[PDB]
Amino acid sequence: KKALLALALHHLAHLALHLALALKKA
Repeated sequence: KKALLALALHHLAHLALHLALALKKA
């Protein structure tokens, strides 16, 4: 898969970022 330069860690926290809103936002 074509990937770019980034932090796989934050990446998770990032997914978590929306996952957060997505979960928190009703």
